[PDB]
Amino acid sequence: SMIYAAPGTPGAVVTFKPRYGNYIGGEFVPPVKGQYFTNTSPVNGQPIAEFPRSTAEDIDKALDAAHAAAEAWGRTSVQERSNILLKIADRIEQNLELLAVTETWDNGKAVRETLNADIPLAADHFRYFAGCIRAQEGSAAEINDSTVAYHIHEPLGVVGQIIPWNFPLLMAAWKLAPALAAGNCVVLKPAEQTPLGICVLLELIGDLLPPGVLNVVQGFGREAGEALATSKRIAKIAFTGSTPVGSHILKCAAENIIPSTVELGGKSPNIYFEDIMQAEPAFIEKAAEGLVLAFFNQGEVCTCPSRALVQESIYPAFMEEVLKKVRAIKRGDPLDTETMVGAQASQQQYEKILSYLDIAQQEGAELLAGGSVEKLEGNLASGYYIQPTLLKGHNGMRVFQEEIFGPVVGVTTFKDEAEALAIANDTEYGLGAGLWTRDINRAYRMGRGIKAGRVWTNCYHLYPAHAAFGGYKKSGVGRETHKMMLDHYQQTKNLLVSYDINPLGFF
Amino acid sequence: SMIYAAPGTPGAVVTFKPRYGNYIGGEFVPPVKGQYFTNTSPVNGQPIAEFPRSTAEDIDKALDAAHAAAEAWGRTSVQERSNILLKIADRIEQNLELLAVTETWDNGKAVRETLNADIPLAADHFRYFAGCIRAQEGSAAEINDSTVAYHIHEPLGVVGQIIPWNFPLLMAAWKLAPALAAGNCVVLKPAEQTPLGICVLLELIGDLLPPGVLNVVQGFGREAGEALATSKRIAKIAFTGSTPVGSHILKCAAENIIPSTVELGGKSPNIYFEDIMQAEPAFIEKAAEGLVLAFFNQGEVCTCPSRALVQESIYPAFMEEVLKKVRAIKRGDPLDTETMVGAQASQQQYEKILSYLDIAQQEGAELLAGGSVEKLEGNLASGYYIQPTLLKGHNGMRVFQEEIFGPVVGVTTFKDEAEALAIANDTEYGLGAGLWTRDINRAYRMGRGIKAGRVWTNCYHLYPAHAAFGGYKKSGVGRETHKMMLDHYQQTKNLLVSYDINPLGFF
Ligand SMILES: NC(=O)c1ccc[n+]([C@@H]2O[C@H](COP(=O)([O-])OP(=O)(O)OC[C@H]3O[C@@H](n4cnc5c(N)ncnc54)[C@@H](O)[C@@H]3O)[C@H](O)[C@H]2O)c1
Ligand SMILES: NC(=O)c1ccc[n+]([C@@H]2O[C@H](COP(=O)([O-])OP(=O)(O)OC[C@H]3O[C@@H](n4cnc5c(N)ncnc54)[C@H](O)[C@@H]3O)[C@@H](O)[C@H]2O)c1
Ligand SMILES: [Mg+2]
Ligand SMILES: [Mg+2]
Repeated sequence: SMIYAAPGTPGAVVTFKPRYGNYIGGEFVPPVKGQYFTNTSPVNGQPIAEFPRSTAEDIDKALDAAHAAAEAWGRTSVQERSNILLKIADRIEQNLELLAVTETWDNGKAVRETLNADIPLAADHFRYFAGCIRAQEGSAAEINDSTVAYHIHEPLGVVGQIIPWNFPLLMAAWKLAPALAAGNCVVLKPAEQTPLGICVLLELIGDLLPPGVLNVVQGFGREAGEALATSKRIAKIAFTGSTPVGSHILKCAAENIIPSTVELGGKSPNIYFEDIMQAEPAFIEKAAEGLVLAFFNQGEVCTCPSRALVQESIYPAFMEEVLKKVRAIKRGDPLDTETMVGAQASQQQYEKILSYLDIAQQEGAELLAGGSVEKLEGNLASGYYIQPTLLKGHNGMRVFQEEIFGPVVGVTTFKDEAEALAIANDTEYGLGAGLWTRDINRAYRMGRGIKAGRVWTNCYHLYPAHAAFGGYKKSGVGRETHKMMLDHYQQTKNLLVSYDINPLGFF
Repeated sequence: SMIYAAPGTPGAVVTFKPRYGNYIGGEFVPPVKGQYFTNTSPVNGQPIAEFPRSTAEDIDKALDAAHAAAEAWGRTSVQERSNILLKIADRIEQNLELLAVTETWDNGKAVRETLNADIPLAADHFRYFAGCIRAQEGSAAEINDSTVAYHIHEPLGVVGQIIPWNFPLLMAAWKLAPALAAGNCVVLKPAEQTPLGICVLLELIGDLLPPGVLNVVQGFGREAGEALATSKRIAKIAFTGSTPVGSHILKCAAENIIPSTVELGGKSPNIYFEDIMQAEPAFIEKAAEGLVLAFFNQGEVCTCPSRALVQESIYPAFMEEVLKKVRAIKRGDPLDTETMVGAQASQQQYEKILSYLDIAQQEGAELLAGGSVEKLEGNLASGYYIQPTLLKGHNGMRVFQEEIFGPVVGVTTFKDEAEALAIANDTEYGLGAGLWTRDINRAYRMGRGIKAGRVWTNCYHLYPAHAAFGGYKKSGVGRETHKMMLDHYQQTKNLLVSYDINPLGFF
């Protein structure tokens, strides 16, 4: 149990620069038009540093470097690219605390999360894709005695990637590890709310990559992001974030006829069947933790289990176990490892959540816990903290239909399996679901029946590599965190070779 | 040598109905608002039959039937779906001549093409996907001792497919075989120029599929096609056709957040290196036939080798071999197996090609052969026939950059390999390429260097199943004619199962 000192104060593991540049062609550079913005910490509302408010000119300067690097990088051997990714993972792990404190400071989440989930998972994502590129094969098949089809994976070349602020470094790893393993150059546009972590990381790893292979351009969505998403000099666009912006991203890709992948959030149901109350006491506790895991990362998780569906025959008994855990949630300084729920990422997100709490009250949702701002001591008072909130309601309510992205769960009941499936699928989203039952047949039936990319069965919030992650329905298109992604970042070249010297007989 | 009688005349293998319906819910039905259009044969200009000028209401009635069938079809066993596709293939082969004559009549191409390529390839495509769905596996991987990731392929459900007129039945097979193999229901919108073949096919196979699994709605692109492309009741959209419509299709999918694949034509280069004239005489003949293969299907082929790139050191010698074959092309009745080039598909396409021959004259392209309409005898005088045309020019001309989609090849030269690659890649397209060289190293270097989905090496115009077909750059996104496409027609369900009963330690 320990408390990390705030950056720049005595004992801190890091002191940040007062100003950061874009990372282009192997070096930090200022924005072309010299404009900056100020990034603040959500821990205490206080400013951190200045970052470029880049424009189209910077995106094009980054695309120049990426395009000059792409040919030699795409032709770097699989072994060598793999080995570089293994060194990136090493550097992440050797700097685990530094990166975890940076991430907490910039984003607000509890440092026990960055120490145990974000940074280690980010390092492992690089080892995983370093390994999968070693294993990747195209194909060779004999169509007939003198005709052979070869399929060779090729880099797309230069790709654009736009990431959000809820897992700044993990999202970066999710995007960069496969794109780089596949031999592409990247222009990455981080979320303007969280520009710091990727800058610190680039200071740690930048020398491992040839100049121009990894380019990071800071700035606002409707400026730097839009120049990248509409650019005619990228071969592919990747995006994680809001549904309206994602749809716009897909429209930009449609105009240029380039492939696209997007992950757009969800309204994931956590489904609890009655037989869990006949299982072991540890399992009942695990199921209750699975509901309260909705408050992990302050609910700022695309697969946050924001609807709990509890079989009505066990609702009183099971909710007793749930509420014991909600009530024990320790609040405080996000840099205290004891703290279990940190700060929201921005004032805007803070305001969004408070609006939804009012909408919930107005439409008749009943508060079982929380419901208000969390007022914390000292310097934390200027930060953005909300109480873990549990609302009783029905699936027709707005707060059961729209993604809040705060520490808010709506709980409702169902009578039988058919109704649980109907409520679970009564959403436009389809990113994740949780499923709690010890009957193998129900586990399988519900697992197949839920229209979601991931169904966590008797667990929640596990995001290992080697498990494909992505949307059904409006939650998006494509998959991440699995070697199948390499195909989103590569093109298939079919050499169709004839070894027959004779004409076909047609002309 | 055989001459098929014109449909409806003595000796014909088929006589057509005067009016055809939409195929919805297992039966032929009239359009909701009773509007029809007349389909004419491009062989002789004479009308064939009436087909629905369907509206949004018909699209929604087909989606109703598709959605009522989707669940049971999706849960039908792999063996059973495979066996149905195998029966479809047998029915196609059992009616080979009937179907080949129908396709010539509706589309205009020479019956030797439908007899030897279209119909047999259509039959084999069903066998191929019947076989690939037997072999398909998802995955199971142990993440740790108590955590297993399962990935199960699931049908998308109801999908929309829009196909063009240059290979009416083969295009139908290319889209339908994988979609049905994957357990999806289909709403298919055939090209209004060629509605006939798919109707005859449905008469032969409709009883093999459950009602509502396969629905075919005829009509105009701007009406029936647009209703399908903008539908919020499809999980996926597939399209082959023009660049402007395909981009619009991608925008429609963007709005609805659904996966999409499109193939949008090309300007494919056929590259001839000097060493081929050091090869066997048969091989030189084969290469010369490979250039003249541009006139296969009247040049109405997305990968028509419409730019010929000849190394200048062999240009005189090799063009002598080419022109020998150009001069041998027999014209006449497309129902004569001796006819080597049939009719263009429509007046609009016929006129489009004639415009491009005119543009070619004005910009200085030199006629090496052809260049005018082909005036044919008797009833053919009312059909659409253009001479096989060979223009000498340079790659910057409009006729070297824009897709003509008629029997027209632009020939130009290059000095060395670097120049051949630059000219070959000097296009917005990237669907195919032809590559003729017997030096193993040059074949590999150019094969990798060309930005196109398929590089035919020492052959051209082979479209076997089990060789992936699809675009680089503006030629589209996705792949066809290969088992990897099944992923375009399925969702990945990740069951992430924990067998440990203990809480994680976070809440
Ligand atoms: N393999 C290919 O990509 C391919 C195929 C055929 C033709 N072409 C080229 O495409 C043109 C042929 O003319 P075309 O008008 O028939 O092409 P097209 O793409 O418009 O027609 C093919 C299909 O598009 C549909 N369609 C048209 N408008 C639509 C809309 N607004 N919404 C939904 N669907 C719509 C139907 O017309 C048809 O089934 C060019 O002349 C030719 O060079 C390319
Ligand atoms: N994991 C996720 O799916 C995820 C992540 C963040 C936010 N969200 C949800 O989105 C809501 C709004 O938060 P937000 O405004 O930060 O999301 P956002 O979609 O606006 O921003 C995410 C990223 O897109 C960029 N962007 C914004 N507009 C752009 C444009 N026109 N062109 C190109 N790029 C653009 C942003 O700069 C950022 O990098 C959240 O409350 C939450 O519901 C979801
Ligand atoms: Mg925004
Ligand atoms: Mg059109």
